[PDB]
Amino acid sequence: AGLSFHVEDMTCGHCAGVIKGAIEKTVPGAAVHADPASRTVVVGGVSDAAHIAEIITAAGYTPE
Repeated sequence: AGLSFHVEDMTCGHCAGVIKGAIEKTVPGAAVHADPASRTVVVGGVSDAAHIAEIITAAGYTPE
């Protein structure tokens, strides 16, 4: 029961590693699970959504 982000234009298998590490590194404890197969990134527990959104955009994978 955390935050969910969905990106259609996200290249799969080349983003999950970046986004997962990027969020987890700055957000300790909270578990980050990125699934490029579903094109969805989920962060459990609690996290600043604004910071995650900057991370996803910074990785260059934003939705239409």
